[PDB]
Amino acid sequence: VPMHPFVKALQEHFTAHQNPEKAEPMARYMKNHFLFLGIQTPERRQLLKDIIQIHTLPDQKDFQIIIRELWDLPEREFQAAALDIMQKYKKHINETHIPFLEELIVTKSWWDSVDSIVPTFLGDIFLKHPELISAYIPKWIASDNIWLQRAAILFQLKYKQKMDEELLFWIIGQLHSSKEFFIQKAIGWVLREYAKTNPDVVWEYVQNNELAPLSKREAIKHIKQNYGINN
DNA sequence: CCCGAAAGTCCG
DNA sequence: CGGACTTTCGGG
Repeated sequence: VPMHPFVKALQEHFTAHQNPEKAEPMARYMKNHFLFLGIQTPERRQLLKDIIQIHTLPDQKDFQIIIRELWDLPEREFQAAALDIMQKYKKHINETHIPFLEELIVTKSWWDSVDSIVPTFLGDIFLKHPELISAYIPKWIASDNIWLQRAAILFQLKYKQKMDEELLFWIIGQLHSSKEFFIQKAIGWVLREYAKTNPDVVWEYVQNNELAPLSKREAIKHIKQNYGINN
């Protein structure tokens, strides 16, 4: 069965505007894990907009199908476009889509896709259905997959006052010994971000609990100004 | 415009 | 390590 015509149209239109010269450093920026067409975000969004203006957005019944097909295409701009498109179907996404989102996190995985999926899409779902957190987070933490572990750390990134502190610190405690850069950095990020809401709690945490040096210094990047740096 | 963030390199 | 910088993107 052929590619969805929307996807085919997107693929034709992107490919006609490819830039091999830009593609090389863009691919190097992602450690050469992916082929790139060499289209940066402002143009990529306009090209998508063009295809929607002509073909209209596919019926929601094809939403997951479109995302999968784009996900399977080799160049990274198609996963970036897939995430743009998924945003346009946001009001159709609910708790039943968590396994679908899991699957996106663990395929073609890198910080660009996972960071675009987790604090927004998964974050919003677990905010509305916090009782579902325990059906997924422990599995993610225990998995061999560092991107699921990073998802467990970052899904609360934007929660601000809705942050479950006990949960956040429990998750960090489970992952604080990881030697993985993307885990240490995620821990640093989520603490740095939460410190913008509750600096005292983050400060007390990092001064009294083991963290990778990277995690700690990223966490207190800003709030160290408020407490000072002891001799 | 600005700032802060993911990364990234380069250097001691 | 960790700081200083390159850098694209999102969000005032």
